[PDB]
Amino acid sequence: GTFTSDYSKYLDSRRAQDFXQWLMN
Repeated sequence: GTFTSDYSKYLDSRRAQDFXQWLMN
């Protein structure tokens, strides 16, 4: 299956959001 690979992409998405949020604040 692709669960772990897809979860890694989700972790990238969280990091992108955390970076976004930090830049704004």
